[PDB]
Amino acid sequence: MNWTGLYTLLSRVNRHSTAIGR
Repeated sequence: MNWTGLYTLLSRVNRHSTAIGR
């Protein structure tokens, strides 16, 4: 269960890594 950021971070939890074309 990975989250530890849906309460005191939310907008501070970079969803996954940087996007990439391919």
